[PDB]
Amino acid sequence: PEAIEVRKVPLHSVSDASELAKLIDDGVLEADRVIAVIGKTEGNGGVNDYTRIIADRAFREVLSAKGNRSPEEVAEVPIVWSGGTDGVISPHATIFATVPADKVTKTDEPRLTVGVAMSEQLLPEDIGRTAMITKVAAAVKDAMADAGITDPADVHYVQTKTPLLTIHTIRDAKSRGKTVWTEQTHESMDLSNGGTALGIAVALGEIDMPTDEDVMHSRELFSSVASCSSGVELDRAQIVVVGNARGVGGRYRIGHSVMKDPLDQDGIWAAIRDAGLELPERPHSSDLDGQLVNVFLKCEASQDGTVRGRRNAMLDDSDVHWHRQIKSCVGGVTAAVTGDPAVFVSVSAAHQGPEGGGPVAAIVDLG
Amino acid sequence: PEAIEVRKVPLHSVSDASELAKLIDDGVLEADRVIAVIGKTEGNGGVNDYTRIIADRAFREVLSAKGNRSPEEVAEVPIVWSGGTDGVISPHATIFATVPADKVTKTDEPRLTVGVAMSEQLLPEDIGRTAMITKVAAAVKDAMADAGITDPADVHYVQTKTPLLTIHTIRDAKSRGKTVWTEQTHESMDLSNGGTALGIAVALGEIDMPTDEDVMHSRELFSSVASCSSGVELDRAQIVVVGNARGVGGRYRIGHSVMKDPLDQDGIWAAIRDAGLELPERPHSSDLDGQLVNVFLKCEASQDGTVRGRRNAMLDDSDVHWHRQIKSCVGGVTAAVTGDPAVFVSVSAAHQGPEGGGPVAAIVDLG
Amino acid sequence: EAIEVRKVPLHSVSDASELAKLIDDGVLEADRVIAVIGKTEGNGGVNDYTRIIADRAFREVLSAKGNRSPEEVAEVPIVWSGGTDGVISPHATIFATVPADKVTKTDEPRLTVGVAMSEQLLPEDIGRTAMITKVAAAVKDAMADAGITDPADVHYVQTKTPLLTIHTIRDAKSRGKTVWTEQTHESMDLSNGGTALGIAVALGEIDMPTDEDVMHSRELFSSVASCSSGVELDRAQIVVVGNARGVGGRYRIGHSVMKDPLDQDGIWAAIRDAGLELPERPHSSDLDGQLVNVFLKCEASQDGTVRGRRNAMLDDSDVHWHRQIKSCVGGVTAAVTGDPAVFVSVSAAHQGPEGGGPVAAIVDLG
Amino acid sequence: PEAIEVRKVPLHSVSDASELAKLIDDGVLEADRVIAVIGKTEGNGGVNDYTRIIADRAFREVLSAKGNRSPEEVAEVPIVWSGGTDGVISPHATIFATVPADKVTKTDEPRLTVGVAMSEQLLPEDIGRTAMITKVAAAVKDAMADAGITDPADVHYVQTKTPLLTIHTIRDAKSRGKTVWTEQTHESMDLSNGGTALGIAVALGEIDMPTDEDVMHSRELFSSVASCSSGVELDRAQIVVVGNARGVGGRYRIGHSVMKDPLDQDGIWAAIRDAGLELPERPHSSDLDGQLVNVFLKCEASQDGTVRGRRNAMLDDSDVHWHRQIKSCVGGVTAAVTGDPAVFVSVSAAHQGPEGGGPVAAIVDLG
Ligand SMILES: NC(=O)CN(CC(=O)O)CC(=O)O
Ligand SMILES: NC(=O)CN(CC(=O)O)CC(=O)O
Ligand SMILES: [Cl-]
Ligand SMILES: [Cl-]
Ligand SMILES: [Cl-]
Ligand SMILES: [Cl-]
Ligand code: NA
Ligand code: NA
Ligand code: NA
Ligand code: NA
Repeated sequence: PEAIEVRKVPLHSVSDASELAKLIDDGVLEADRVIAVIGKTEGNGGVNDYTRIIADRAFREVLSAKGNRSPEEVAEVPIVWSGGTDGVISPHATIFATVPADKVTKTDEPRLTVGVAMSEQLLPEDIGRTAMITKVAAAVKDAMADAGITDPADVHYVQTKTPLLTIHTIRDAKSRGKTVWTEQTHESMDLSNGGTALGIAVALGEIDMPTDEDVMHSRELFSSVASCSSGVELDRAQIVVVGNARGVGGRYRIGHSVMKDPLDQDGIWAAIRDAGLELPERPHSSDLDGQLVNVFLKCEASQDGTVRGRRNAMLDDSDVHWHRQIKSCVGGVTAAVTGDPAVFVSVSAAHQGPEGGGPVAAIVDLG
Repeated sequence: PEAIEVRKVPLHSVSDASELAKLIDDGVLEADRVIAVIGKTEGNGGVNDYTRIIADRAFREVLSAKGNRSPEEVAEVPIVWSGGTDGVISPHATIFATVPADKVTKTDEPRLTVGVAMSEQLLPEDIGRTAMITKVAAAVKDAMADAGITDPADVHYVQTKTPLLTIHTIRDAKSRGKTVWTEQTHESMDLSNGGTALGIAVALGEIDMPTDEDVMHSRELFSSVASCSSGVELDRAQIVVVGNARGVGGRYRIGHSVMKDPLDQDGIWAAIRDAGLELPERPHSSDLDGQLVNVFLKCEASQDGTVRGRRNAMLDDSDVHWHRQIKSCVGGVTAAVTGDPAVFVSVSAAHQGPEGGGPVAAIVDLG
Repeated sequence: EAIEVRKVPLHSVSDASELAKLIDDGVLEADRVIAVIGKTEGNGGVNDYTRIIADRAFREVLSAKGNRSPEEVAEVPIVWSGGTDGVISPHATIFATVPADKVTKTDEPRLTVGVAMSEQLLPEDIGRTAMITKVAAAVKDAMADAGITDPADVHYVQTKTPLLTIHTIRDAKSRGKTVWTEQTHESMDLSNGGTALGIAVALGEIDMPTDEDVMHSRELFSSVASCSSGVELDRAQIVVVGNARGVGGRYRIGHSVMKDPLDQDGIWAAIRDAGLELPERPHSSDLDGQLVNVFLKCEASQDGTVRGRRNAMLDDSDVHWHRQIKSCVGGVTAAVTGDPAVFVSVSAAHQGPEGGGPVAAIVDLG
Repeated sequence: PEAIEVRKVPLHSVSDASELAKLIDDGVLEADRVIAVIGKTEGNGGVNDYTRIIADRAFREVLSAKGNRSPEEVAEVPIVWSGGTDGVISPHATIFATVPADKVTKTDEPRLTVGVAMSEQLLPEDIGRTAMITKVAAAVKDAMADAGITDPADVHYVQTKTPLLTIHTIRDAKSRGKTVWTEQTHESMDLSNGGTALGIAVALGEIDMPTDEDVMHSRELFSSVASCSSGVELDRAQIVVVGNARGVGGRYRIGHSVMKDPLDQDGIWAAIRDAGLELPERPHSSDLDGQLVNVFLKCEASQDGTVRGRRNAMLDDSDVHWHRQIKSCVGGVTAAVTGDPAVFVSVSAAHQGPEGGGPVAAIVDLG
């Protein structure tokens, strides 16, 4: 594994990658050393969200223009866009790049490492079933090794992008005598993320191998580091593993915890603590002093329709889906911790953290 | 002035007032002494929000059934319903009732006092112009006297409910050859709140009497205690003035501060401090120990489209209006402070606190 | 019993004044009102509370102006289909019985109405055989109440059944029961679908289906079922409408099918079957006041196309296809009738063929 | 004037231009002879609709790839994307290309002619004011001359694409000490179309030059052929003038009429008649027999909130804006006439036909 440089840049428009271009010009990182991008785009966050492909193309063109890598090489860089920036959430991209050896001093302290992998092809009949779980788990171990990590406890954040079900793939499944878990395009999104999350939890040894009946139903089964996204651009699981390794060097370190509910700011502080920042007992955003790069977390409205004993009407709201409602709410909860509205807040959290909450990972600048 | 009993009760459904009925049966307060209700309803929060009148009638029926007051006496109790409970916000009602002097300890420490008034009828052509401002100012001054307050500095929170513009009233406006400030019903909600806020600010002597040119344009002109809501429940300004008075007694006290932006949790803590709660200097929701009755605050998306230097896309979002996005966001920010999703968070804050923020008032149980 | 049918506008969410005016003008008697079917201007989904507001305004007129007790009025089936996207005008169709001394009873087929309330439908019943069997029994009850023995004489069955809410899902699980789904919005389609199969069983259009058929076997459907769901009553509100000879009256009902959202000919066919003699290519101006209302279902097809052209309704996370296709068919329908007050209802599982729905028409013949 | 070839092709996805590529390969038309595109995209149709630029880029790249025209020449081809395909409306593009004289039959019958222009740059302070009106009028006169039309009566359809107001452009306006007609981005859509429509009406001599106070208020002033759309694709007015000329030849002819209200199917049939299709009285979609290329029309919710005496609640609906409601409704009304869900139905028709309705143009294949 290599030492990693991590930069979070704003998007000034749906098609803006100029801040990545500026980092390259200022020599903060090298175009060809960019190995992964994880960001938030200002689309609706649902099925018909096309701000993800716009941002995807704007960034790959900067990488192709400013580096010696060929456009075919750039296309292999995993870029994950979580649509939907309700409320104060600021569209942004977190850039992961390798550092040249002559810029790193390797320490025995744990420092940030990144691994990437692509699973075997996921067919429409795999989605949400043990076939998806097993294929994802193998890819997660692959990306884990690529990061130079052997201990699952050193994995703090796993970001994925998996296929959805469409009319075309559903027809494809049935034209070979296969079945699909569901035919609702919106619901397959939660299904794809859920099955992928269980895969992550298996590879990392957080749970025992579950059954087909567990997916979307056994919500006590979950991963504490899984952040799963789905879409249509790819028929494979794209895996990005972010963790720590000793003896690699670098300035950044990752840690994680869990949010037990949408208001659990202490869970976020716990992730920042676990990432290696020493903070006061009751910390405030002003205590961070520039040292928080970003946080990455999931959230969801709980099955019981309550938070801390108080009823809300999210699950009954046919006007604005609870996906967008809870995203905005936790966006404010999270940005109030970090002091920076540029936060990675993502919805659809089946088997991703405890029911009604989600995992939270934090990357900090330690030097 | 009279001692006030303040209770915050949940709404278990759109038409539920059972928790108010139970307070009356348990002798916590008397039906005939309820002088104002301020609550959050689970409607959409815009023009076609009819959960406001459903809750309005369900509560007025408990007051009429369980008290000796006539139904037209009850109809003059100002009941303000702020629709829209996006995110975790829990539908609830804050009930204000008078206590007989024989039951409160008349410390000369400042304790809660409440004043009520109804403006003249506000016609659709009045909305957003000097006619609305002058009518509201008169009602605010009357409600201030009704609270037994002479010094405007003792007013911490002015909650209003004013008519907005609908097709019907716009049609009514034109049926007399009269004009309306705007015919976009959704934006007339911001207009009605703004004109009412300026009314409050003049009555309290925070600003000089403004002109028609200033409404919605001179955003440096604002009140520091105005919380203005608009709706379809009544064609007059329902005024509730809440402040403190010495020598009145009671167990509750109000204070206020300002939120500089949607993430300004410290502004909320400042209001709770100003209300008279001793708190640690890095406070947490667990420090409140049941002593926070509720907080009442306004919020809005800033005109420059940024929070703390970070761009957001609220003002360009044609899918989910920024009213609902920022409400959900600030609901989470606020509920994380109080630890109680039952918070009064209201949107559209023209001339209500500084641009991009709003006032925040807090009522605490001191004993 | 001869039936009087009146369609009245709602001037606001809580307005029942036009029903009060019909009673005052002697057009019909409060206690003879036996069913109401209407459109309310709510969102048409789960959190639509304009249905109970209109429910309250109308029931208060009925018992205020009649000798019926508020407990009897509560037994009058009132069906509110929320969502009036586009030009659709909020309205109520009132069905009342006529006193014998005002009726000229003819052997020509004339309108008859039957009503029933099913057994209690619990959240675990929704979408399963328990819902199907309880609805079927109530439909047969309402059918007998209409004085109809032949199912072919039934042209229109309008229902209102509970959907699933967070409250009812909680109650189901607080008794150790399961629910077909926990997505409240999609439980609307489930409740309509299970109720439609119930209607289809009672009328002998299909054999009794299985739990696995609900929402999946879309070749199974009723040709007269119009099923709506909401949060107004925890039972199936049944209204059976058909024709009977020798009863008298001046209204007659007929029906046909809309094969897709644009099938205006299907609507004209229903008006024809109701007994209006119309030109080959009819226009709204040909109706000459004789169309009381039409009642129809619509839905977005699973294959995402209408007449070979793809649309993006099923992928739209911003505005649900329920509201999109309702507005679209509202325009298609109002263009036929010339009257934006049309009963257009969305979510048509097992209600007509896939991608379409039934359409019933009531006409004034004299 | 050149003879025109008109083809309507479906969009199989947001970024699909393959059907245009197929027309070029099959020799139906020449890449470099494509002079205008008018289409419907499956975005939300409001401010944050980015399916317009996605389709814009996909089409210009086919034009640049398959022709000898330079990319900056292609950029001057007016391509108008009307977002929002609510209901059955099918995403599609109508392609207008010139035909070499040697491929058409010279007839003295009126046949289709097309003219194009780009206006002077329109800044955010221009939108909705006399500056926009005068700039658009000049461009329309240029596009009319480019079509070889001298008599305004020969113009049947003027399609435009103009900038609307966003936070960015509003911030740009204020960063130079300028004002904007409004700061409600969603409302500026109606403003941009309205000001452009008055421009068209001036150039065509349908009205006298209006004042700033007339825009959005004097709805008796309107053009009978203007179809104005706004978005974020270009900061200038893209003008397409479509009419008929004698002695030019070609297969296609255009005509127009007016829709008085959303249900006025006869208005649509009248346009098809005027375009030169001999159809039966009481026509049906089955009478068209493949000869209707497309229809292009405007629609809007009337100011008085009624259609044919019946109240609707479109204008009070804060959940789904009346733009999307009436678009879906008229989409069904229109597609039922044509039998083809691929129809150009456009919303927001200020000064475009009479209030509550809009113009409707039809292009037919006559041979
Ligand atoms: N990719 C997903 O599963 C859910 N995504 C959907 C999207 O990005 O449009 C929303 C999110 O990540 O918060
Ligand atoms: N008319 C407009 O300005 C916007 N358009 C949609 C768009 O292109 O943004 C609405 C329509 O054409 O129906
Ligand atoms: Cl190296
Ligand atoms: Cl350590
Ligand atoms: Cl009798
Ligand atoms: Cl051909
Ligand atoms: Na979770
Ligand atoms: Na403010
Ligand atoms: Na159907
Ligand atoms: Na118009």
